[PDB]
Amino acid sequence: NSNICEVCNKWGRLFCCDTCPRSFHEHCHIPSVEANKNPWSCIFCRIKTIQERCPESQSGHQESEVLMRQMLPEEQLKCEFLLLKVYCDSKSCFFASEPYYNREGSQGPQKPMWLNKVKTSLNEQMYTRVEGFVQDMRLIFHNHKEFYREDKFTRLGIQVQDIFEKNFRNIFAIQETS
Ligand SMILES: [Zn+2]
Ligand SMILES: [Zn+2]
Ligand SMILES: [Zn+2]
Repeated sequence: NSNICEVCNKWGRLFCCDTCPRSFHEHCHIPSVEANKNPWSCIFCRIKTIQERCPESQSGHQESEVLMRQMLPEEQLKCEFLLLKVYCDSKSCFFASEPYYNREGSQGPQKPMWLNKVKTSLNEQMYTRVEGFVQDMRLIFHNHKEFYREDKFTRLGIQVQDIFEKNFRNIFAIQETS
């Protein structure tokens, strides 16, 4: 197994996957690494199993259909994996914790949003459809772009949204287009 967390790339108290060489801090894995379970399989491995059981699940889909799906166990898992892919980028630090807004010439968003809030919402089963999770994720970056205006810091929102969107299209097998 790797000697660093797959998510934050640091050493520490690491839990090792039994079916792949990845390792995780307890609360870096999503869901948080389960208490007992020998053997244990990481979210990467669980996702790969879904695909292997239903190869046709990789055929292209329309985003509108994906958003309307109810959050049954496989969709819950796919949104947890997509959230975890965003935390894997170091630039997620800017979006992780609760923001505050006091900048001359800007007003804060009407509905603030942040990664740890989406993480608790998933853990508490607060989303009934994929659309609810996706809308809160996109809201994080939209709030950032609107608040930072012409400051070059706006680019951090475009960068982390690009990671989200590429991973959304991969995980939910969105039909490729020009
Ligand atoms: Zn970690
Ligand atoms: Zn694994
Ligand atoms: Zn199948």
